[PDB]
Amino acid sequence: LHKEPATLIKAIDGDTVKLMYKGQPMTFRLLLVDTPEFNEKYGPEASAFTKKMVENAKKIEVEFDKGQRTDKYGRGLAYIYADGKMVNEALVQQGLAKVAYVYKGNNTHEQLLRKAEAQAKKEKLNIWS
Ligand SMILES: Cc1cn([C@H]2C[C@H](OP(=O)(O)O)[C@@H](COP(=O)(O)O)O2)c(=O)[nH]c1=O
Ligand SMILES: [Ca+2]
Repeated sequence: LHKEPATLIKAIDGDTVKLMYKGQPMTFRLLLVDTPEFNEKYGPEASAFTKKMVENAKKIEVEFDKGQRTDKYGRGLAYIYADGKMVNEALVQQGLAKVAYVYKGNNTHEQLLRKAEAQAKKEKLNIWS
């Protein structure tokens, strides 16, 4: 897998963000994770967490996996990095997302994310509290 550049257009919620990629606006859904909706418990905290992380980054990157790059709603499916740090992983470490939506062929960073989730659960952070 390889990282590619992108620029923030707008934060949307915990696990979706609008980015400019190859010069085009696109909504990105984070691979392998699930944040609560904004109207659900820990949803506002998830949206805040992602928003802060993407807005403060000097460098946003996109990393596609080996399978489909777009979901059925036209959202790109990627791992997103903020100054070298994976937002998908950071959310899970904080107990602000669960590992979810693990489909075959787009699951390269599954076991990395599971390990973060196990550490979040041990700490009884946020979603695990
Ligand atoms: C994360 C992800 C979600 N999706 C689809 C499955 C879910 O379908 P349904 O909408 O039919 O429930 C939906 C969950 O996304 P959200 O958690 O943003 O709603 O997005 C994919 O198809 N591939 C993925 O990798
Ligand atoms: Ca969600």
